[PDB]
Amino acid sequence: WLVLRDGCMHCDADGLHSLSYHPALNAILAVTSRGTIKVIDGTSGATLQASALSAKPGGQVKCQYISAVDKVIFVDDYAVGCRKDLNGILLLDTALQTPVSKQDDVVQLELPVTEAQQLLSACLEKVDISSTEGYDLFITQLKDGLKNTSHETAANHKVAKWATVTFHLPHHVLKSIASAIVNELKKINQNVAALPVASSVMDRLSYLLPSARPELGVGPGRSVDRSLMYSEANRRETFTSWPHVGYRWAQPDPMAQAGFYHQPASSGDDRAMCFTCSVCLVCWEPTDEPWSEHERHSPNCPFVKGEHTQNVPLSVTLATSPAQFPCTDGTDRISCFGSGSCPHFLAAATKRGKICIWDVSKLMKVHLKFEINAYDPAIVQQLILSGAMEVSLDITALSILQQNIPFPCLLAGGLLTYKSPAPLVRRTLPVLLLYSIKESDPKPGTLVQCLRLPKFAEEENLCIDSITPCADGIHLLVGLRTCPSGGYLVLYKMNYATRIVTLEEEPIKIQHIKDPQDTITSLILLPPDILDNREDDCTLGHLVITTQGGYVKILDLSNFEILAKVEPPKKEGTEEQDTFVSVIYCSGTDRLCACTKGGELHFLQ
Repeated sequence: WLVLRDGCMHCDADGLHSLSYHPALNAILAVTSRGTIKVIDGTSGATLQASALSAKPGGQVKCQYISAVDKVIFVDDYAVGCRKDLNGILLLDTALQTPVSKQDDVVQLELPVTEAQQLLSACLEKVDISSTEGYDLFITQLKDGLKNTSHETAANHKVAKWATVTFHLPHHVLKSIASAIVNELKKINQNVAALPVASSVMDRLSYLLPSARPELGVGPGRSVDRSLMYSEANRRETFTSWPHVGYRWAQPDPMAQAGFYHQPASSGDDRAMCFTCSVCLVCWEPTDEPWSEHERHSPNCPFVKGEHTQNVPLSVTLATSPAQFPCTDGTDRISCFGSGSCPHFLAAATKRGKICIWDVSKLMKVHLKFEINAYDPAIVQQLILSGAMEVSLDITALSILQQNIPFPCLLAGGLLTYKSPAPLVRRTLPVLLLYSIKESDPKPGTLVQCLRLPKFAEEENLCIDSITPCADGIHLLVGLRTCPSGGYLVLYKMNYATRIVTLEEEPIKIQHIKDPQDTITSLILLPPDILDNREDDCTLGHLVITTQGGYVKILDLSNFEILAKVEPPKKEGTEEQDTFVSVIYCSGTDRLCACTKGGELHFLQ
């Protein structure tokens, strides 16, 4: 494993609080406190993107690279961005675009090259619609962007690919253009490739306004308007009591992906009815795969041939769910949160007071509205059983980690911020509070057994910046941070031997290093067959610590044994420390990233 020096180049010196990567379109998602994007080529130095797209600057662009399934969930200061488009592509330039409050807001459409060029074709090459309102302004914007790129087109077209036109046109022009295109494409019912584009634009126009959003027509014997169907969500929402789920290949998700709608009724239990020609079919069967059956009874469906005409797959169908604003003020601070490596559970901890979790498998619906009593005796009972005053609950983060009487409870801790004088002595103790996930058909949320942090861990009041389960999934790794050799750590075991889930009754070992000054700020855990050559030739992971002096220490977490030491390099031209600040595991590259505040890069072969 040779190591060589090649060179360095400034990449990012704007500061970093969280790290992420974008593996879909090979355009690195930059996490910045402002939202600006800067990309510089290293080998040739050619510019790939020259555009400062900022619809509403000042928002924290926080996205986390979930490498379990290689998906990134972008989160802004307002809502949660589940950008699941066709083939699961993501958006980079919309890092500062937020849901609108009025029609006066500035929106950055920033469509990719595909749909932007499709609009260009439908406006000049395919169809000529120059007589509509706002056509001149949009064409002028597109040609202005093209002319701006034309100077850099002599090198590459990626400038036009990413330095897109600032599509901040007023919503009235876009509304008029969308209405004209939809009318033209629906009066003759022509299924050209521009039909999905027109449908998507009209869907945005009719859904992004909560005031103009109609209701859902759910219920037998009730009619549904034909205008809202340009999204498949209406069809997918009717699969409430489908009784053929127990079929072999008629699983809920694949069958709903096909694009049918079923009214719950005793008649027509397995009756089939599609949309292409409204043919009355029968005999839904376990071996009757929905896509295969759709091709069998309707080969003219555009899904069969792959044409882009009224194509709304499951990802596009379920990626149009609306969002609601939790609070108008949000006076509660934002300190630390994360989603972990568990994409199945959506973890966007809104520490503003209200946290609602919607299951990905099921459809989004209104669930519950309530207010919390300020005199709950459960916490006081827990405190008293361990051994003037106003106690209130502030919901900060919900975390679900996994490998009745009592009710199933989970080690979900919250950041209690209450100050007491230190006759009383100020002490902080984590607590576990859970709501009623589902009735087990007593009082829901009864704690089974709580795991207490070690004495030294509570002594320094370390806060869990993030939670990351171990690779094997048996043991739990807890992240720690310190606000401005190992340190203070936690080590316990959970029992998974009995048929019913239980918990261990005795700690095994507690790691207490008498060196709190150099507490680990961040760390990663890797299987025993990645890092070391001996390990490669051969489950708790590998513990590598970083020192302020720049020395690199390689230790094996299995035995806490020091393996090798590497001296820090020397900065060129200046004596300032060339420290590595970025450390994150990217499944796209599988390398240990290292970006410096001074603007230098190094590669470890």
